[PDB]
Amino acid sequence: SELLVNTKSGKVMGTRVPVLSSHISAFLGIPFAEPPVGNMRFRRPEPKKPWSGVWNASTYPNNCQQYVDEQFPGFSGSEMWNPNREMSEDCLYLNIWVPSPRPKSTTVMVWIYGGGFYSGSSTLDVYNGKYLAYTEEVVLVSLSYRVGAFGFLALHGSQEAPGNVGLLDQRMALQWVHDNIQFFGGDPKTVTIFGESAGGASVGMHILSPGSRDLFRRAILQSGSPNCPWASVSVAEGRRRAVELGRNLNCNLNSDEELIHCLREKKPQELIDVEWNVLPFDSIFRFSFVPVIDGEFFPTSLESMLNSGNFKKTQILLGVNKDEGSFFLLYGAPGFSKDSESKISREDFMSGVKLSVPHANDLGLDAVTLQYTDWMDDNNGIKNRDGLDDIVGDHNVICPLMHFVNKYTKFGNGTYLYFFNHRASNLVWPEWMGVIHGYEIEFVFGLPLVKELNYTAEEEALSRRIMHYWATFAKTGNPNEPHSQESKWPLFTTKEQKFIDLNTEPMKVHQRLRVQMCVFWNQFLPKLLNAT
Amino acid sequence: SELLVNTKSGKVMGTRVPVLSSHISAFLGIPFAEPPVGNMRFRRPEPKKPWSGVWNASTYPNNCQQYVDEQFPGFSGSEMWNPNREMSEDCLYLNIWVPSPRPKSTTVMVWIYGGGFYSGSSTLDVYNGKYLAYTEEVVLVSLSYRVGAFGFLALHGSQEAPGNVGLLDQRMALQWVHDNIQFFGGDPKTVTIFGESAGGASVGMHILSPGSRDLFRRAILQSGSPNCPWASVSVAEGRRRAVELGRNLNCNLNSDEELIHCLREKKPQELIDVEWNVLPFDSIFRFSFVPVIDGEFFPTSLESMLNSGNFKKTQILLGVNKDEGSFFLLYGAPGFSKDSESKISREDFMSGVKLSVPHANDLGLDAVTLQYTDWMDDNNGIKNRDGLDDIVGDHNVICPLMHFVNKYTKFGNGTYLYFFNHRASNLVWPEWMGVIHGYEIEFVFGLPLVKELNYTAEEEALSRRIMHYWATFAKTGNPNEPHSQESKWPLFTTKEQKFIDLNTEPMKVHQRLRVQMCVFWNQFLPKLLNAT
Ligand SMILES: *[C@@H]1O[C@H](CO)[C@@H](O[C@@H]2O[C@H](CO)[C@@H](O[C@@H]3O[C@H](CO)[C@@H](O)[C@H](O[C@H]4O[C@H](CO)[C@@H](O)[C@H](O)[C@@H]4O)[C@@H]3O)[C@H](O)[C@H]2NC(C)=O)[C@H](O)[C@H]1NC(C)=O
Ligand SMILES: *[C@@H]1O[C@H](CO)[C@@H](O[C@@H]2O[C@H](CO)[C@@H](O[C@@H]3O[C@H](CO)[C@@H](O)[C@H](O[C@H]4O[C@H](CO)[C@@H](O)[C@H](O)[C@@H]4O)[C@@H]3O)[C@H](O)[C@H]2NC(C)=O)[C@H](O)[C@H]1NC(C)=O
Ligand SMILES: *[C@@H]1O[C@H](CO)[C@@H](O[C@@H]2O[C@H](CO)[C@@H](O[C@@H]3O[C@H](CO)[C@@H](O)[C@H](O[C@H]4O[C@H](CO)[C@@H](O)[C@H](O)[C@@H]4O)[C@@H]3O)[C@H](O)[C@H]2NC(C)=O)[C@H](O)[C@H]1NC(C)=O
Ligand SMILES: *[C@@H]1O[C@H](CO)[C@@H](O[C@@H]2O[C@H](CO)[C@@H](O[C@@H]3O[C@H](CO)[C@@H](O)[C@H](O[C@H]4O[C@H](CO)[C@@H](O)[C@H](O)[C@@H]4O)[C@@H]3O)[C@H](O)[C@H]2NC(C)=O)[C@H](O)[C@H]1NC(C)=O
Ligand SMILES: COc1ccc2c(c1)C/C(=C\C1CCN(Cc3ccccc3)CC1)C2=O
Ligand SMILES: COc1ccc2c(c1)C/C(=C\C1CCN(Cc3ccccc3)CC1)C2=O
Ligand SMILES: *[C@@H]1O[C@H](CO[C@@H]2O[C@@H](C)[C@@H](O)[C@@H](O)[C@@H]2O)[C@@H](O)[C@H](O)[C@H]1NC(C)=O
Ligand SMILES: *[C@@H]1O[C@H](CO[C@@H]2O[C@@H](C)[C@@H](O)[C@@H](O)[C@@H]2O)[C@@H](O)[C@H](O)[C@H]1NC(C)=O
Repeated sequence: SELLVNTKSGKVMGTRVPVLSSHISAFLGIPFAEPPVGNMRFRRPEPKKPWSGVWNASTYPNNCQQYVDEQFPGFSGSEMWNPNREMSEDCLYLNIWVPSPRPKSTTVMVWIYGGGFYSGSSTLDVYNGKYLAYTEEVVLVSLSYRVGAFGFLALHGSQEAPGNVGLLDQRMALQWVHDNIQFFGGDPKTVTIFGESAGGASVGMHILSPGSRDLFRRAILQSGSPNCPWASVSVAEGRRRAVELGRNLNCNLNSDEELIHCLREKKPQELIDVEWNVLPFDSIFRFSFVPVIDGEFFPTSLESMLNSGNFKKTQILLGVNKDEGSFFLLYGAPGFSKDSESKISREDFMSGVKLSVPHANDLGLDAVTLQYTDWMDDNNGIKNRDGLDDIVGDHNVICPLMHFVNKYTKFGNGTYLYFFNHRASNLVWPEWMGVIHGYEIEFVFGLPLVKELNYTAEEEALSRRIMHYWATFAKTGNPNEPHSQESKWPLFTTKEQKFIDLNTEPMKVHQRLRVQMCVFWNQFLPKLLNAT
Repeated sequence: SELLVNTKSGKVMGTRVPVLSSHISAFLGIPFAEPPVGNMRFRRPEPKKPWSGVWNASTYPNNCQQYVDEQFPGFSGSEMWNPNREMSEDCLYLNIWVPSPRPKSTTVMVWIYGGGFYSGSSTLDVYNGKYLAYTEEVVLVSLSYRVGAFGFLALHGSQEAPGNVGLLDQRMALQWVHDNIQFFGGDPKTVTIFGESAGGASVGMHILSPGSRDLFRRAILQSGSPNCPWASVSVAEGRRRAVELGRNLNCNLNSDEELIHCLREKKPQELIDVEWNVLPFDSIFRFSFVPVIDGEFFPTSLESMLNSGNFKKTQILLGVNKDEGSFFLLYGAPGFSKDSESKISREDFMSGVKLSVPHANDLGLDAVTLQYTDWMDDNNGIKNRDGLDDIVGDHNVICPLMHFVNKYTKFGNGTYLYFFNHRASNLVWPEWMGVIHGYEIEFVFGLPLVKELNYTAEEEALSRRIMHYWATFAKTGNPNEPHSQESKWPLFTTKEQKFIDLNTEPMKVHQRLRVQMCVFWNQFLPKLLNAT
């Protein structure tokens, strides 16, 4: 049968699913690790013991235990990111969408969800692989990994809570794809890993990590890069955060073993309830339990790895959205709210600045303020709002990514760079948020092809064209068709630094994406904070 | 007789002079102090002992001993600034141009020449008072003062070389005008003092100095302000420079009295020959012997005086030229020369930056470079050239002036601000220098009215209109005619910060002159250099 697949772990039974007036197969909820429950909480994942019988893979699995957004109950804008299945510590599963009839050896795409390393789910409507599987004839995998303290509590030197376990979850699912995707008709030597935000940083981290590099062929990073200032912490900071998490829960803190034992007795929601209490600064775009620079997954500092060419050399496709900061100002910063234009006073600006760059002495806060202030018009509320949106976007997403790109491209085998700036016509978030972090995703997964979801014709065209860029790139290392009549996405090179806009207008090529501001953020400001 | 005037110092005989098809009287070369020669070198000026007989005042006097520019022998562009009479330590004289017939009590204008405090002359063609005297019916005075070490050697604590003697020369000439101008038909209670560059800073300094304030009524400052970073030094720096001057001349340096005695035996040209050797940094727009912050002429720091309102409260008219830095890059900075376009390499830029901000650590040099670099186009040679022109202009002339203006206007009785950006059609300097420091002067003194000098009709109109603004302001405190039909130069106020362009186009009003860059220079950069 088309829906029975025998794998090295055992047989699984999939389900047939309709998609755009046709059908494909889906294998949902396949386990790739042992349940990380009880005394295994905070441990490295272990491989799933093989099973006899047929694993029913007709329904989505559980989402991992995570913070659930309740700021706008019933609002689709926020709820489209929340877990849509029961949450459980038993959550290490993957889903596979396979063209029908089953191919023999086709390009594989593996989606790693974002969520600031504190949340996310493989099961969300906007990550449904079927449209992309069907339209581009790829086998689309989505994995899951532990988030929050379950994935990232870090007591370096201990084997019971080493840190990075959530990245090891991802690595194990990619091992599993390496070892089994052939049986579903995928080609294991053409696995592209793709991710948004923390998913994107996760991608970058598997590019850098020696233990991950062999498991995939090429990589797409959307609005995320492994050096984002939010995506890792030192081992001393990790330690501090885990001790403080235990302090919040009246744990014995005399030893790693006392603390871990204490954290393991707690119900998951007890940990989630106090997770945000351990951040060291009053800040936005900062998350408590994230990857640690441990010497193991990451052998040295990310910057020394990027500088010395200590990473996988391959092709990458990557980019950013125009208004990356908007989400984080909405949720975290005074003066921004969902139902006003959120014009910002000088004083909400200065406060915003200080939340945005939390590691920063006063001279640094002045340097930032100066960089983004139009002093001929310093009390324009639109400008202060847009100004802060840019600061947050640039510091956290755009300039780290631009620094990743420039360092990678000196040793790598082909780089393709984009700037997505089409605001979806049906976006339910307000206008001031612009082209919001995460709203390229729907175009990548093909949702504009579904009439019911109310995108325009031109948006369907943009999505088809983005799906094809992504799938062709996964296939060949190059998003362009060899001898198309269509305009060509050029290669980003060290000297010329080209990139394209992704939007509904005919392709334009530019150079040096936000270079004026990324020199501030990548060169001048760190120099300034080192000398003071 | 119209050309005989009896004054409190004695009788003087002037001369009749033609001007634009008419005639006026000129009294040239009137002494206002004793000759500061021999043992009086470096001393405070003493008042001229009155004389019996008629002082022949038919010819220009001697220029003071100064550095003479020989970079472009025979070139009018540079030679129009050099002494046009014999030089002598005997140089404390003034010149007066008086309408004919002699008025009874008319507005008086007193011109203080620029020259970086190391040079300048009252006798230059472009400072000839006759056109302005004649056209606006003012009595026009030009004074002189000692420059270089003769005017500004400073051994604070000594009475033989106290510092500031050149400013005291100016003060004495203004005493003399106060005491005698009535006899030439001027009104001593309507004396406007006006100056360019160091002349402008000199004006500002008499506004601040308690011993000078009563001697004049109002003030015009052209491209110069008393707080320019080049226009004064501390008493310790003055001292250091004077000792080093003596070191250059094999002087006994064991005491103030040994050193001064030694400097007094030298021929003037010996001092001039080594003056440039005492500057502490490799720098442009820096001059060796300038005003010192002594506690006497200036009772406290200039910034504390400006902040506390410790200055004369009156009306001021003031402004800058578009391309103030060009002259100084030409003479002092690698890559700029008179007969090329002077496109500048990245490396002549960085060198230029370091010459331009000599007091600056590396972080400061980076902050400047960042502020003025278009990183999308960092190797444009036009941009690097123009970029450096702006840095030099802004740091030395425009932003100090803008800081003076804003501080003065909180306590003062009326401010009028301009930006002169007309490039004279007949300018012999190259185009890349643009609207060069000092080239508004000719418009102020009316030289475009003379057919032979080859200005255009529109330039004659601009000059007439500038003469009238300056003379009406001197007369009333306001450059506008009460009920003219012409457009109105508004008042610069604290809140609105208005200013006008001076050029051949119909008047435009703008606000906040170079505010984006002057915040860098007046607020961020000094903060940055204090913290490091
Ligand atoms: C991704 O990697 C692939 C393969 O690693 C890479 O393609 C390679 O390009 C190089 C060019 O640097 C090719 O090397 C050439 O090989 C041919 C014969 O096979 C030689 O004739 C060439 O030498 C001539 O030209 C040289 C200039 O590069 C001169 O130095 C020399 O004196 C000769 O005149 C040259 O050595 C190599 O063959 C391919 N490899 C394959 C399998 O295609 C590709 O460029 C990389 N992509 C990116 C974007 O980096
Ligand atoms: C594509 O576009 C269409 C057209 O704009 C859109 O259809 C609309 O969907 C909403 C459902 O969210 C409908 O609004 C409801 O209408 C009913 C019946 O009149 C009301 O009772 C509802 O009110 C309840 O819910 C509200 C809040 O959610 C409460 O405020 C209130 O108290 C009630 O509880 C509600 O207003 C709207 O009627 C349809 N329009 C049409 C023409 O069908 C559709 O949703 C878009 N498709 C997608 C996938 O977004
Ligand atoms: C330059 O200086 C001159 C003089 O110093 C200055 O003109 C002055 O303006 C002030 C306004 O602040 C005048 O003061 C007024 O005097 C009249 C009567 O003479 C009063 O009626 C006024 O009081 C009324 O209005 C006030 C508002 O300012 C209210 O506070 C009050 O409750 C009353 O309703 C007021 O006291 C002053 O008379 C003139 N002086 C002369 C001689 O003109 C000028 O403004 C200064 N220029 C600049 C640009 O600063
Ligand atoms: C107003 O505009 C006019 C027209 O442009 C201008 O008149 C010109 O002035 C210059 C004087 O500088 C004249 O040039 C000279 O001409 C004579 C005779 O032909 C030459 O011998 C001169 O050459 C000597 O000087 C040169 C350098 O200074 C040397 O390079 C050479 O070896 C010689 O020593 C010199 O070229 C020009 O001829 C006149 N033109 C006219 C039409 O009269 C006038 O100067 C402008 N007015 C003002 C005040 O600027
Ligand atoms: C204590 O709780 C907090 C604190 C801060 C933030 C949040 C919760 C949420 C948040 C920002 C948004 C970021 C975008 N998220 C949607 C999204 C998820 C995954 C990929 C893209 C976008 C929703 C939350 C925050 O910045
Ligand atoms: C060691 O000799 C030096 C060093 C530096 C400079 C100079 C000589 C000259 C100079 C700049 C120009 C500035 C403008 N000066 C013309 C001018 C004088 C008075 C008012 C306006 C313009 C001529 C010299 C300099 O910067
Ligand atoms: C496979 O599972 C399908 C749906 O499973 C759903 O969830 C599980 C946990 C059960 O509780 C089940 O009753 C739910 O509907 C079934 O519809 C399907 O018949 C199953 N097939 C086999 C062979 O087990
Ligand atoms: C006044 O002076 C005029 C010009 O003086 C010139 O310089 C002085 C130092 C003398 O050397 C003189 O010969 C020069 O011409 C004379 O033309 C004028 O006649 C003088 N008048 C009187 C009354 O002395």
